Amino acid sequence: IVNRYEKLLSQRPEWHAPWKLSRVINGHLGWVRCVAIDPVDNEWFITGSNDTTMKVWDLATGKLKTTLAGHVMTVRDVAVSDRHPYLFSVSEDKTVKCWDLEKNQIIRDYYGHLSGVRTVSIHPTLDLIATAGRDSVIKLWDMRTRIPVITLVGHKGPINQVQCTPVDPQVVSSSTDATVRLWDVVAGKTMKVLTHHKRSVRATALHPKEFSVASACTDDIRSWGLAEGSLLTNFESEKTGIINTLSINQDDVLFAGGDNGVLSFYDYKSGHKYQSLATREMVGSLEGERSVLCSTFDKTGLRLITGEADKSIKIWKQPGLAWNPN
RNA sequence: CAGCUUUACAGAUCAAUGGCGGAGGGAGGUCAACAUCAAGAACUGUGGGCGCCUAUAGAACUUAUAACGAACAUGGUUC
Repeated sequence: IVNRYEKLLSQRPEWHAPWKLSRVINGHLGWVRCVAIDPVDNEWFITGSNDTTMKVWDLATGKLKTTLAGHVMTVRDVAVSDRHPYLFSVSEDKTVKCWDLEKNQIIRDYYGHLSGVRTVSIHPTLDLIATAGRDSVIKLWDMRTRIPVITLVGHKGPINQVQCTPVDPQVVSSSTDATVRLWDVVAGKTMKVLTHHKRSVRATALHPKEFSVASACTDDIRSWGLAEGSLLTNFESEKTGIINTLSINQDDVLFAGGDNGVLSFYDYKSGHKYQSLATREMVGSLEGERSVLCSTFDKTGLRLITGEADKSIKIWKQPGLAWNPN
């Protein structure tokens, strides 16, 4: 309609600074298909991989702190907790393990997932984590009693990212069924099922200050306030690659990594793509490989960290692009 | 052999003041329920001074070749 387009044209987005590559830390001998940082501090960030390991990394130096070898198969995801000094990690060996960070050694392997487990999210407020695998089910664990407390049946296929919010919409799943769910853990049921994607929403992330949750199928990055479970915006992601990552920055600077490796940045809520970045790879590696598989920002937000399939981790420092809608 | 404090004693006037006072058990069970027993050598309250000082106090148990055991098993997890 003309009534909306005109309005869109009238409104302007804020000039977010562009992004330039800063650090590249070829250290893993495998994909680096998870990355995470400490809520409390931003000194280190760990990165689980197809190595089977996960390595810890000092941001400032870029130096490899230490390794951790508590899986058999490849690590798919990790989550350092704000409220406790535990690092949860999870691998396609079906193990959702829990590393003490006072001793850097596993403690509570949680057992229950029938098959390769894709993501963890620690609940920001509770002493409870949430994991989901190709199982097609998101189980919540009491961390003390290392048992699945509840489980969330709804989904009809493998479930990827499964973020935890502190409100009522306490889990924000995202499947290959292309539904992204909002659940009520307490009710033992769904509350609202965002079906707006076309394909496997293989990426989703909570906004820090804004109580919303960007989510990405093969192209269209939707983003939504999950209070009602209502759409907020659609991003200009029109011919970008298969969106692997979908991290959001503190300053409303949503990042999206592709299977292409084209690092695409967007103003959040606007839905305005305001940068593209061509990937890079090593002289030995192939041009098809290069692809940002996992990524996240620091708590401040000036450094984006992208794990790419070059067996690398690339950290990114910081005139905006013209609007032009449909 | 003097002095004062307590019991055992008559019969008292019984005020005065104390102390034993709502004055009423003891010994024990291979009997329970609860609490609590590894922490700044580490305890608990009380007010007052304003999470911390200063007086009150209380305190059973376990500990310095460090422990509830002058005793010694088995698991689970990683390496």
